[PDB]
Amino acid sequence: ANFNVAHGLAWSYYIGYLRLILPGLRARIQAYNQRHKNVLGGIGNHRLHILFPLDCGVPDDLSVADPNIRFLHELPQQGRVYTNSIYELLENGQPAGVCVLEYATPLQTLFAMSQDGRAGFSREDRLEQAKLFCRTLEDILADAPEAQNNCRLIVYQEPTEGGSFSLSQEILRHLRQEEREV
Amino acid sequence: ANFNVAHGLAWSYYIGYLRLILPGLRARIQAYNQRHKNVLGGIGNHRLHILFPLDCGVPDDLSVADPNIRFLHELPQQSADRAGIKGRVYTNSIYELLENGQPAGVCVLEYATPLQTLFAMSQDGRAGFSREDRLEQAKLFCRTLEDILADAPEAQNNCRLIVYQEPTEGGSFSLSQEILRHLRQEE
Ligand SMILES: Nc1nc2c(ncn2[C@@H]2O[C@@H]3COP(=O)(O)O[C@H]4[C@@H](O)[C@H](n5cnc6c(=O)[nH]c(N)nc65)O[C@@H]4COP(=O)(O)O[C@H]3[C@H]2O)c(=O)[nH]1
Repeated sequence: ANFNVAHGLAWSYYIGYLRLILPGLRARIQAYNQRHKNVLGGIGNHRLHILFPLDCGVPDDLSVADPNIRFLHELPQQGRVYTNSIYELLENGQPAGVCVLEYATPLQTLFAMSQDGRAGFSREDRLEQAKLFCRTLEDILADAPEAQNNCRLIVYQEPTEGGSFSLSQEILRHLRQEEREV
Repeated sequence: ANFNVAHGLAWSYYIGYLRLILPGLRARIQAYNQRHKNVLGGIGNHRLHILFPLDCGVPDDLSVADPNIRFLHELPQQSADRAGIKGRVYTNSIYELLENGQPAGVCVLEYATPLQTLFAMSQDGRAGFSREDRLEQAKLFCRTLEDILADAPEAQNNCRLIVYQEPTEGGSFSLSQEILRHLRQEE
């Protein structure tokens, strides 16, 4: 079995998803702000933030396990449906940020492959595939400049949940980086 | 520009879709029948039928592809929290297959979506990915996925892969007939 999947994962994720949703994301965020203007407040950061745990451990629990990352509200679409997610970030127990946030789902493909009990695909093979996946997507996004102005990758080595690594602080650092550039 | 994507497409389609959708499919079909069999009619075949056109872009819609394929009804949706998305929707449709202007078959039917990904890749103006490349990647995608399913017996028993060529001078191939032949063999 050939386990060189990273190129397929990167082009699939770009062609089948990021290429399709990134052009209209800003307008959907702006619409949401306007719909909820006097009530729910405004999301100022208009980029999709894509979490990329190199260990490929991607949770499906909407981060309820991490009390400093909380699901706020769906970002509605615009019968296969493409919606996104607004999350609140907390710091020292207090609200600290709000952004459109999600995980790179194809990392879960890499995880299952290393966890499925087949022979030639270890945790070590997985990490090299995750890195190649990451690098290929970045190279792709680096030639689709309308997409990379709408999208930021948050790449990190630690477990997304558990231990002393704070994913919330990591995201917040990226939000402040982006705030600086605009 | 490295466009060897087929192996990744197959693993992605298996883990990210087939492994997730097939275990609950029979229960959704049973719910469909419980709600509709006494009026609209029920479905006897409980398997997902997945179409793999090797040498033509996946049509935008199955009735456009063949006038003898008619949309019947959607199954109850499958909703799930997925990688930060609340209630991501996975949906499947039942179609009627017509023969001599009469429904002759009914089943849960869809195209293999990675073949749409390959088609899109071939139409984006990028150099080094011709229709020839697309066709080779489509066959390798199909082969690898069947390779994977051969070690996944429950998944193999819950879906049927309908793999076919299509003539590009046309007229000598009916897609409904091709699906009907498979349905009649399953029984
Ligand atoms: N929030 C959100 N993200 C999305 C949606 N669709 C695609 N993506 C993202 O883009 C990746 C690639 O999509 P793909 O090219 O269609 O490639 C997909 C596709 O070929 C198949 N697949 C996934 N979902 C569906 C589905 O609802 N229906 C069908 N027929 N196939 C699906 O499995 C492949 C891998 O799926 P994933 O592992 O999930 O990985 C997906 C996922 O990360 C969506 O509707 N909502």
